Amino acid sequence: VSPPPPIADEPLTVNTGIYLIECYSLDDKAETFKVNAFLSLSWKDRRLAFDPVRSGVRVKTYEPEAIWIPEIRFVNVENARDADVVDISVSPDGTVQYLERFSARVLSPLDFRRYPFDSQTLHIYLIVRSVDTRNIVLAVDLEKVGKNDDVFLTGWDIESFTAVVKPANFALEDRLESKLDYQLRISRQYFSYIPNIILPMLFILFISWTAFWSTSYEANVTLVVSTLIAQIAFNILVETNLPKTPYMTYTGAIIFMIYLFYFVAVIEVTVQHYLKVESQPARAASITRASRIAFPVVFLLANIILAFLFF
Amino acid sequence: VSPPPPIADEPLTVNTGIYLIECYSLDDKAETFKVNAFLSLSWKDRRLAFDPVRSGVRVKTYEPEAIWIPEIRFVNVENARDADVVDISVSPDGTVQYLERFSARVLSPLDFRRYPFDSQTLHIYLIVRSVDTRNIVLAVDLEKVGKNDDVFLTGWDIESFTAVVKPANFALEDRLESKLDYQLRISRQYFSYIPNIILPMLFILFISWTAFWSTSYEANVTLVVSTLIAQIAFNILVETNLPKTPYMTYTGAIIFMIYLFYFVAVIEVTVQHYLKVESQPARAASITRASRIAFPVVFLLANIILAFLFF
Amino acid sequence: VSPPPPIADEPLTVNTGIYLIECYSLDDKAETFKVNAFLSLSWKDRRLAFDPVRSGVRVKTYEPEAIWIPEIRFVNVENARDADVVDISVSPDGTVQYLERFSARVLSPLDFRRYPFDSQTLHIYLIVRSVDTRNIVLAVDLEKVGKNDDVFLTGWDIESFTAVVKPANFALEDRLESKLDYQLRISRQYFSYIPNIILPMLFILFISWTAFWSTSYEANVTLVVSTLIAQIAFNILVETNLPKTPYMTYTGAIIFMIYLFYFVAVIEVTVQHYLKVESQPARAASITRASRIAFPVVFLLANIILAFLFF
Amino acid sequence: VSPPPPIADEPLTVNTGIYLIECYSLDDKAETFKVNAFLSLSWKDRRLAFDPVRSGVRVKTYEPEAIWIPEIRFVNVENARDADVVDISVSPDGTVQYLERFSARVLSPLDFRRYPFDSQTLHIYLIVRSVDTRNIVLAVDLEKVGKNDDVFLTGWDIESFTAVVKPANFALEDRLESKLDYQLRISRQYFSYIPNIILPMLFILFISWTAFWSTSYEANVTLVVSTLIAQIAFNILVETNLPKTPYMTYTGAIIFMIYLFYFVAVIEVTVQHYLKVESQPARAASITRASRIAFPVVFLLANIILAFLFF
Amino acid sequence: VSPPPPIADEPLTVNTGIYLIECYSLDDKAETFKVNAFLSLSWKDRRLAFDPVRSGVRVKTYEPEAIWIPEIRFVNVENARDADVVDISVSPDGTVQYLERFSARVLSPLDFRRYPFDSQTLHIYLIVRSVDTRNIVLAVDLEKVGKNDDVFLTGWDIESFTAVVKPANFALEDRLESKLDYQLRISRQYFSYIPNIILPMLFILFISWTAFWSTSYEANVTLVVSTLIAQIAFNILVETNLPKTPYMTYTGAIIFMIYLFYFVAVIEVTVQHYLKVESQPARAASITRASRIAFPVVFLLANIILAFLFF
Ligand SMILES: CC(C)c1cccc(C(C)C)c1O
Ligand SMILES: CC(C)c1cccc(C(C)C)c1O
Ligand SMILES: CC(C)c1cccc(C(C)C)c1O
Ligand SMILES: CC(C)c1cccc(C(C)C)c1O
Ligand SMILES: [Cl-]
Ligand SMILES: [Cl-]
Ligand SMILES: [Cl-]
Ligand SMILES: [Cl-]
Ligand SMILES: [Cl-]
Ligand SMILES: [Cl-]
Ligand SMILES: [Cl-]
Ligand code: NA
Ligand code: NA
Ligand code: NA
Ligand code: NA
Ligand code: NA
Ligand code: NA
Repeated sequence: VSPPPPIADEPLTVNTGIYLIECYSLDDKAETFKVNAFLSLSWKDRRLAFDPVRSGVRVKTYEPEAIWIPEIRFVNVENARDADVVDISVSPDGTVQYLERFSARVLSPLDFRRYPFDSQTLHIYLIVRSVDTRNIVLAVDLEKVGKNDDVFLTGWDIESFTAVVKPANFALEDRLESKLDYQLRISRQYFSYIPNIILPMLFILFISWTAFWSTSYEANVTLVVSTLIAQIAFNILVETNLPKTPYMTYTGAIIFMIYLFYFVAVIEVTVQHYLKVESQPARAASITRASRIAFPVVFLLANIILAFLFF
Repeated sequence: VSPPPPIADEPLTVNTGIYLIECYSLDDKAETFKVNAFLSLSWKDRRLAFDPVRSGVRVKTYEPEAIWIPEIRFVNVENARDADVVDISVSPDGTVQYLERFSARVLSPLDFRRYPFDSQTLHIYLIVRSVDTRNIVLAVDLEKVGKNDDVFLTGWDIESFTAVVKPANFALEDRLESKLDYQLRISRQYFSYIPNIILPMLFILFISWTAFWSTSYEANVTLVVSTLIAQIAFNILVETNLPKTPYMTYTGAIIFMIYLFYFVAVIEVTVQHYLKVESQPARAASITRASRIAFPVVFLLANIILAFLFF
Repeated sequence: VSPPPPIADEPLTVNTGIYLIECYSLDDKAETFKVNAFLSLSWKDRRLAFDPVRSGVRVKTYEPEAIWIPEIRFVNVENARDADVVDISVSPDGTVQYLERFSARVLSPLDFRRYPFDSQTLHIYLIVRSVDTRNIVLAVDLEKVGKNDDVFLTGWDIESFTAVVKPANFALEDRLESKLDYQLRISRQYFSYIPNIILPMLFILFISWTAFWSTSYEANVTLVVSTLIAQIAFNILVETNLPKTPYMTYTGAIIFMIYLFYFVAVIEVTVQHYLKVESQPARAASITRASRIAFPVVFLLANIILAFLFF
Repeated sequence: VSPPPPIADEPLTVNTGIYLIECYSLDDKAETFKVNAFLSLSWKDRRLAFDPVRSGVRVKTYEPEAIWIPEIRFVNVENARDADVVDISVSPDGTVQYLERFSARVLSPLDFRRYPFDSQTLHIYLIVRSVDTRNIVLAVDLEKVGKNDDVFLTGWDIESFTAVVKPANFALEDRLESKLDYQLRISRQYFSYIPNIILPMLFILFISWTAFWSTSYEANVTLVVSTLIAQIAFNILVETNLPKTPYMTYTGAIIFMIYLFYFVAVIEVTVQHYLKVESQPARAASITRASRIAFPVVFLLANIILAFLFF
Repeated sequence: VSPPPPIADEPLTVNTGIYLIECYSLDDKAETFKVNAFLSLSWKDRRLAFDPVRSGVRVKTYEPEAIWIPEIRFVNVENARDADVVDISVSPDGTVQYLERFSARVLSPLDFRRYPFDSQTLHIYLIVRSVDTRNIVLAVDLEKVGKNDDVFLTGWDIESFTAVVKPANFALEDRLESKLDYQLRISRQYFSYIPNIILPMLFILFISWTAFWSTSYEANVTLVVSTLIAQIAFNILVETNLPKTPYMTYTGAIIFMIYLFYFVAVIEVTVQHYLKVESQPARAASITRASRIAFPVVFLLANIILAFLFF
């Protein structure tokens, strides 16, 4: 089978539509997501025209192998989609209505700068390559673009699923390509981060600050070094769920800042002890008393500055 | 092959049934489970009718390709099910009895609010899309819905496997869809959580409380900070088996509460030491003596309040 | 093709045999194992009979598609087996001899009560379904049941591979089903558990007991709390290799018992220190001297009691 | 179908091209990467020649099965590529233009000597085996070698994608084999390693150095041994993302050097305490004061020496 | 198609050869490895003979379906191999030359007794089952056995790839089977184990030994118990890469021995402190001074004894 012949010199228009049934497995580290959807296609093939009076039926059903079907592929997939043709229906004028249900692992890059208070635009790029006989162009049938109400992406809020109606038509290896951008806007459910990571980090940080009400070096060393070990466990825990970015993320900046605070508290603890040994407890007492206010105040201001830069 | 033609303008009823052979791999983090079952379908095709006295046979066997079979799919599957047709049998009136065995990975959301004392209703949604010729509707043959006695879901108790007999009939992309809800009611086997997680957590908490019978700051700091590190290990261990929820879970609340108790015990330990250094051991002794009763009493009351709110 | 017709009203006997080539991946947490074996089938089809004299051949070879073959399935598989037909041979009387080589992931539940000094009976359930035309029944050809001498299941000893010769005949979805039970008896290689888990746990427990020869609270607190952290690491290590059971396991009981012993040693350490501070070292010295004998004696007796209850 | 017959005794030239659509999953431990690309092939088949005047067409389209296509494979793949033929086009002189889209998991060894500041040359080896009738040889059509602008390999910078235009011809089992080398030059995005691993390691090392301003053996032991435990966590964290190399890596050298520094600081801490006990604090004070300068100076010089040897 | 008929009563000889293209994923815990190779087969089929003068051709090419091909399988594979026929060529006398490229996951047991200074012999077992018409026997064409120069197994040195030329001919389920053993000799690149595991273990052990130059029980307890925790981290790290063996490994013996040394050092530390409290520092001083020599000497001798027993 060859493609439909043109009436004039016009390109063949393939109307497309994606209807999302399921969204699952948004892997942050891998920058992938899995999708289960309907792919709807429509184009005119005059060669397929029929008289319903003679044929006995008002719509004709076909098997994919029986007729010409445009080779539509996804740009940003790991492997080619797993597809099952649901229906192929030809109307008397030769208007073909193709419908398949597919599943695919989509590659879509993420912006982690504001993580975990971040939002993403996931893309599904539909493409068609023009044949040597006639040029093929993609179009969006908005009445056939949507998502199921139930569609839940664990840990995310689905804002919208829309398509950029104008295809990107460009040459690639001496032939025309027609590319459509289907965009799924999502925002992270930051809730869990607060009681599970943020608040535990603060509690252990405040525990380390009790060293500012102690003159016992051995106890102070235990407090600061032990809380530092607990903090490292949280840093590893957090970083394992993120990919290695060539930029600073909000979480990353906070983690880095906390290390500085632990480092400076060791300096304070060390300085205070050195003075007490040098028989200067009056000078050490001045530093500690200052540390009691300075550490929370600088912690609060540094965080305001960070939140300002990132948001 | 085309669908059976109607006698009048009635829709074509497909009687369904799912008989569970196996249930395995209930992944809490992924909110998925695997199933191995029988799918039974039944509908009337008058074109397939015959006379038993003339044919000599009471039942006719067919190959799937030989006759029309309705395209039945699962809504909440990762990939389309792996299926093997077991038998196709036609009765003299043209009643078709189809049976396949399939395996599938089902996406079903879980409510972790009461975890590990939660119960769940897992769903298997059966769907059929109507054809241009006639509308297809789903039905439940209760005599063909069930599960094998051996069916064991590791760490769960299977309460019941039933179907909501009334299908959800709705339009989707200008065609009728008929959806059936199969519900598998399960309850978590909480036994293991008690000796493996709950009791260890209490033991380490009680060890931290021995600091209320000590005047040794260095020792107290060691007790509270070391037990805190052991608690963190349990918290990480527990939370790794759960997904990130946009709500508080029972376990989450408990873990948060324990952090507060560790934080308050550091305050007590710090306050007591500050007073002893300020040459006020009488005041410190009053606080410690109070702490010995206050901490267990507030721990017990806070837990009663929590259990009340969640159950 | 239809099934062989009966001479009288007798059922169709399918003689079966499984010959194990490989056993691998016994996943305890998943309660699964992989198997690579030969499945041998044999039945009489009178339609396939011939005279060896006029044919010139003593045997005829066929392609699966050419003749009727019984649809034999495994009950307890994840997905349907991956099979390759090795040979199909017909004798003059029409006795068919079928042979395939298959690989499959088998679901078989395990009893962890005596872990890691446990033994298991793994099952492979063979099943055939009857047809309207006739009743199909399974049988065991003992001369065709076995295993390769090389068959090694990593961490297990293979005791025996036998079949329960009488099939279980029952109705399922208004048709008779013939089920055969192939049982593989295995016993765990407990060797490694002794130097890698059991002995390390004892060594760290004995290190905690050196606190009974010390009056130094700070040192005692360090000993008991640090060894407790090492034990927790071993507990996590062990429990990660086991599924969550609704019953107590031997290992679980031991782990629980060790927690009690650590808890009681903290009480002793705390009590002893409280008395020394209260200017009662004579009373503390009596308790500590008693603890030196009491702890090992109660540890040994509790273990004898546990081993008695489980074995 | 047989291969095109030679005009004289010349080998058959197959012009190749690879156009990268996607690059993902560069696994360092596994030394693999996944690729989604276009494979373009071109060769002359005189048997397929035609007159454009008589036929009325300027280009003929064929199905893969209809004509002879060279068996082109990849040398360094896990499994054979997943390929879908996009188009086959013949020009009047019989010049065939084949295009497929494939996905493949490529095995390419990496040099970890300068990690995490390393660069790699990933290879895709294309191969063809000569047939009994004629010798096949590969060529590069540079106009058909490229990559999509969007092509992003998470954590890497893509420098260039080129092909070594002269094939590596050789005999394998008495047949000519023409092999092409497609090279993808990449360089690691080392940014994240600085705040996430390098700077934390320095901070904990500097914390251990505060022991040079303390006379308290107990506190010194705590400082050095606790920071050592934090460093081992980072060492394990780092080494888990790398395979076991038969050579020293930059990172591994640094990790080893840090262990020596921790070891030497324990010697200092031990020596200082031994002298204070031997009533020689003046001698100990000399060593500590020296250590305060010696440790940072030797640390800085050793690092310059290391960076010099590796870069 | 049926097998070639014999001239007399001789068995049909199938000459085999395996040429390794790639070796990857040697999983120690799973005792598996992946292979990508050429499988070459050769046998005589007199029915396929022709005259090279009359036919004008020296060689005839065939499609697998066109002629009889022996069913050759691998014994020790997970699933049946993924194969692609490269070429089938017949010479005038009817000598068939078959070549396929395959990929497979091979199950081959490993001896961990000398780990990580161990060597292995990996096996690939080729098998053929005799047909009822005649017996099939395997042979090795040494000119077609080999490996690619590039073949790299990460962390291993490939010593040799040879075949045991005499097949093992035996009866299995009332038919003859011919089995060939292809052996791949490999040795572990033990380099990395020295700086990454062995030397860190020694450094932390030597740190624990500084307790023999200290009279401070609290500090000693901290040194020995903290270094013990670091050792446990390395033990877990090591043993996670190994399967559970029914024998002692070199590594396992060393790890066990180190536990004893830590246990004995706790006894020393405890004894020394007990004496100092009992006002016997002179006796304690004698024990530590002895320990300073005894511990390194016994450590060195025990290791020589161990290395002797294992190598
Ligand atoms: C998640 C699970 C292992 C767990 C953690 C913490 C507390 C509890 C109960 C008390 C809710 C619990 O069972
Ligand atoms: C998991 C396994 C290695 C284990 C842990 C703890 C105790 C035992 C026996 C003695 C029950 C044991 O073998
Ligand atoms: C691999 C990586 C995370 C890393 C670890 C340790 C040291 C270095 C530098 C100093 C070379 C490093 O970048
Ligand atoms: C796991 C392996 C690399 C290893 C660990 C511990 C000890 C050794 C030697 C000394 C036997 C060792 O080779
Ligand atoms: Cl696709
Ligand atoms: Cl489905
Ligand atoms: Cl099966
Ligand atoms: Cl390939
Ligand atoms: Cl050559
Ligand atoms: Cl050649
Ligand atoms: Cl195979
Ligand atoms: Na088509
Ligand atoms: Na301490
Ligand atoms: Na059909
Ligand atoms: Na059949
Ligand atoms: Na072809
Ligand atoms: Na064949």
